[PDB]
Amino acid sequence: TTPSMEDYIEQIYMLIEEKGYARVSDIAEALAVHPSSVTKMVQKLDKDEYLIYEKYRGLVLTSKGKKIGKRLVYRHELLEQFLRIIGVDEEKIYNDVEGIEHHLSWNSIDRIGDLVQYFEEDDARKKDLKSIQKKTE
Amino acid sequence: PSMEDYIEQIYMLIEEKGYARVSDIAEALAVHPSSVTKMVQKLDKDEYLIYEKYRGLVLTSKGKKIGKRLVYRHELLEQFLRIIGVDEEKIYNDVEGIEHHLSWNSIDRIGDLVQYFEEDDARKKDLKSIQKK
Ligand SMILES: [Mn+2]
Ligand SMILES: [Mn+2]
Ligand SMILES: [Mn+2]
Ligand SMILES: [Mn+2]
Repeated sequence: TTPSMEDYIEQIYMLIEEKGYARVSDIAEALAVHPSSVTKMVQKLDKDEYLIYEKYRGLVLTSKGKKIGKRLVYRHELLEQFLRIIGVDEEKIYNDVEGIEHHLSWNSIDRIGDLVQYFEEDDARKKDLKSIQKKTE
Repeated sequence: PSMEDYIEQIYMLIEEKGYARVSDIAEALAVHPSSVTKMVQKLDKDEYLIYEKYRGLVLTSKGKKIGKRLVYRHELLEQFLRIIGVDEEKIYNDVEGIEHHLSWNSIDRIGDLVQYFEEDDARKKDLKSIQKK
């Protein structure tokens, strides 16, 4: 799976979890691309069996597509929580996550997963971390 | 991203051999020499380095400033992933991939994280605990 493919899958998954479906035009708007670019990537996803570009129903995900989408949306959310927890400006989080989510091994993602749990488990740890952020003196 | 990789490698080559040859850059980044030459022309125009008559490529004060920074970012990210327990064999490839898509704000916060764990070994142990759980 290429990085741009992961973005589409992430996007289609979220659209269905919200509107209950995913239209080519909704995808092009969300990723800010021309519908032809979308249609092209869709056929590839259809051939790789992540979804079906069916008639009447439209864009439907296969078990394989729901499995991957679920993991990709989870990956994105975990990375956001991660940056948020260590004190990154909120306005800079989405852009950083969108860029790095694709270049991280599941191994790293799981380790980031334990770190997040590490800080959520004891608030006293967050305070210690934030205190070190004031050691810039 | 790719332009940053170049600046990153060039800096390291000079901090090692004391200079950087086109051939050495092509090999480090596993690319064709014709491809490296094209990038060198751009970096030169942008005033990061300079092709000197008989000295190969030399970095300007700007190139040195940027390069030192990119090597630091790379090393910091490596220690970070190592500290939280990532398989050492998978560290280099992840850092190479993510280093270009991280704001300095993010880098600075990660630097504080590494420092957090470094000042108390008890913390690394608690983190290692959750891993087993
Ligand atoms: Mn993305
Ligand atoms: Mn994402
Ligand atoms: Mn890189
Ligand atoms: Mn690097």
